[PDB]
Amino acid sequence: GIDYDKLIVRFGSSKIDKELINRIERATGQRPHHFLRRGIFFSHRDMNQVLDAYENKKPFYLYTGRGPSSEAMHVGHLIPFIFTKWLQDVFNVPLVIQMTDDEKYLWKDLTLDQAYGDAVENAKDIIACGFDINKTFIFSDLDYMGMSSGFYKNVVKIQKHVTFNQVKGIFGFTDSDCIGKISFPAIQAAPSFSNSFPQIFRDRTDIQCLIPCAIDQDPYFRMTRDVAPRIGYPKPALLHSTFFPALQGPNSSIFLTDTAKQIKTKVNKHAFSGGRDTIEEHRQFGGNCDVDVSFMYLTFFLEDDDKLEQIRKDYTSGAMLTGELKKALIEVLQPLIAEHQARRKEVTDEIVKEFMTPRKLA
Amino acid sequence: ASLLELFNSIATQGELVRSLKAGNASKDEIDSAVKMLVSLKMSYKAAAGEDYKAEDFVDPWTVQTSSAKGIDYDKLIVRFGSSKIDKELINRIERATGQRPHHFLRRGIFFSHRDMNQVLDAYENKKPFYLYTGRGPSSEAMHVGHLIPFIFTKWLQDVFNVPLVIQMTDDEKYLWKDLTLDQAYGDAVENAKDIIACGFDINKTFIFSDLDYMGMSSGFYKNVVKIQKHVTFNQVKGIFGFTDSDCIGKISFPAIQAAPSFSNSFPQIFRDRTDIQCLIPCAIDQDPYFRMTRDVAPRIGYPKPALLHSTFFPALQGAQTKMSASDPNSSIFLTDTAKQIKTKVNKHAFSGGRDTIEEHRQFGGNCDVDVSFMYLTFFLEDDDKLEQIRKDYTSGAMLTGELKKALIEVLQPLIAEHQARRKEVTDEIVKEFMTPRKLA
Ligand SMILES: Nc1ncnc2c1ncn2[C@@H]1O[C@H](COP(=O)(O)OC(=O)[C@@H](N)Cc2c[nH]c3ccccc23)[C@@H](O)[C@H]1O
Repeated sequence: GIDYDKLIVRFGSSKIDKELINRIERATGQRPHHFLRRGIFFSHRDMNQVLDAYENKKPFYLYTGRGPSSEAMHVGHLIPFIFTKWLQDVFNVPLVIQMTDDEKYLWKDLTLDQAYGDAVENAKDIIACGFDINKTFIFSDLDYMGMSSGFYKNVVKIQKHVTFNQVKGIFGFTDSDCIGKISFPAIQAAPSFSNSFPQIFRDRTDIQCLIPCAIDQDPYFRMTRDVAPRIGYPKPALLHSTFFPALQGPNSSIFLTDTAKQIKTKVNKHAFSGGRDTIEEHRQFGGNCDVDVSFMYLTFFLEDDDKLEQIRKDYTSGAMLTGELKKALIEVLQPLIAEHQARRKEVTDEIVKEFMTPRKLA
Repeated sequence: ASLLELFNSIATQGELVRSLKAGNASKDEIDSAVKMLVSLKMSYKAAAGEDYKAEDFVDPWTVQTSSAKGIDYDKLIVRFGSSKIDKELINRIERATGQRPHHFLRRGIFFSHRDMNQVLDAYENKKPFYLYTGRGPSSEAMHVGHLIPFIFTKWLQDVFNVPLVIQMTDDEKYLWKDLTLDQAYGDAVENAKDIIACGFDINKTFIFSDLDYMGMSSGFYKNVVKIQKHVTFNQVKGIFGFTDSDCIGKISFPAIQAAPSFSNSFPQIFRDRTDIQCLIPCAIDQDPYFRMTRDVAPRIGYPKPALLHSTFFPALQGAQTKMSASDPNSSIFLTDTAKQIKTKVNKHAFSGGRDTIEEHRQFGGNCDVDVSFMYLTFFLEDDDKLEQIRKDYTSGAMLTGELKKALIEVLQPLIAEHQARRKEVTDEIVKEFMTPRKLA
């Protein structure tokens, strides 16, 4: 499939090797998450710096976000949230999650209230991922900007040190775009600096930030990292993941709303197959796990490394047929999604409100 | 002697350093100018005993014309597409306030407007309206020219008895100049004292700094974002002359100056109401921001702000440019002493009189290019006396020195009284003016 080792060279990032993974295990005392064991999160920037601080009792915080969608969230979207939740638990650090409602308002046909409405709704799905309410701040840009003595100030600092020419290349803007889009990159970068959240870190500016993201986003975070020293702040560290495969690449992906029945259908009739044409060729040459979306999905959601390896072998040999594989996946997805919907149902307005209230995170 | 020559050079270099600090010069440029000032003063301390004792272009940053008579304001009205203030509008304001039209209105200083009749309609129908004006902070760089908008705004507040919001654009200063946020905010708080000293009613006036208020308002940023969606980069390149090499902060700044035009940007003052009419007093060089704001308003469901535009108080050197702290010897500062005011008028105010007293007696003076006379039209409140001075100077009966002496007698008390009032502005009063809260 995709040659991720080349993307590392292309972007200039660092490969997450076994020694780093072992160091993470020693620092936390926890077994490394399966995304690390399987190369899902394979690249980074300054992770050793983060561990240097952590090992010396100098904590950091996590930062991630989400563009509020009209309840159009699929299993692929779970990846960074699942990893961020794991990072939060094993390092036991605070986390800030930005809901870019102002971004959606600027890019989509929505009123400011509708954009905000989508953000609060999406927040429920994020809360359903299990983040600890005592250490997690989920904020709406539209709301938080007007109730922070540090966020806007950081936005302006960034705005002063980034030119249109710079963002034009990185984000592909043209002078036909509204000024709101042009300066937005500063708002997405501001959360990377601790003094943007006074209610959490007060006036401290030395608390390193760690951002889990997709490798193809490295160019975007490069802007934030380059501006950091220019404004006297530490650069945020990054952890890069691979690309979540499209079902093939309403039926282009499996949504967190889909029912058990819908999940079955999606996998059996739409999930791309890496097996052979006829059962004759398959029992001989076997199936290819590098392109079979059904198996790739398993590498992300099946936690048992042993069962996953067994399924791989039998699918590559021919002993196991595509239909058998797709059923193994369905047995993994149905409960995964069912449990998410169940937890989402428990998210009360009182809960979402608390998560969204700027407050100290003991 | 040569010792005098040294003294003058230090004064000149000092005036230069002051203008640089007031303009957009970088810290390095300023530092280099200072090193010379310092070096030039060290040489004086030696060669002496003591140390040393002391076509028309109009946009938000520049006012330029080659005409000694200044900007052609009627033409500017056509170019900007605004409306001339006629006798009937003035008479209507008089009937609505029961007050004599301010002399700025009577003499065509505030000569242009946008929707003033909409404002009067609302007022006469018992509907509320609020005033909004602003200032780009700069440590004691405020000159007499700055009094035009502020004196008039205070007059409007008095005769209409309406609330007022004054924006101190410290973020604008931070984006365009070389300074820290604390410095920028500091200048906002200082200039605020100059403003308050104009006499604004503390029960109806809210003065806010962008840097500080943006982070404590449930409505300001939301309006900024709404505005930002309806203005393209191309549009601001055409209106303000921005380029692709400008920082993104400068490019979106226009939305910040537009936001105060909408009442719900101030929830602590007007709650959630979005129908409060807004009137914006300013010199016409600020119109670009609001012509843009007016086109955006209906797209986001708000009323268009009305405007009242004033002409420019000219630079001492002549009406070719406006008075500006950025230009050497161009301004008469609110911090100047009586002696300084006197010296600036006599030594720098461009004269429309003849070269010789003989020629002056024979041909008289030209009030259309004489800076001292122009200044009188702004501050000499007595119309008949203004007219008498005009006739006498024009006939040659009055000499330039007499004309300048009359102006000096007007400017000294004007500024001295301001300083007297600024001296009474305590840190508690400034903090109260800048505290968001309901306005009586
Ligand atoms: N020579 C002159 N003669 C007469 N009036 C003059 C002269 N020079 C300046 N002005 C007027 O003074 C006010 C403040 O000037 P600023 O350049 O600080 O102004 C600025 O830098 C703006 N970004 C601040 C601002 C924000 N919101 C506003 C709303 C209305 C007016 C101004 C603002 C203005 O009314 C300006 O027109």
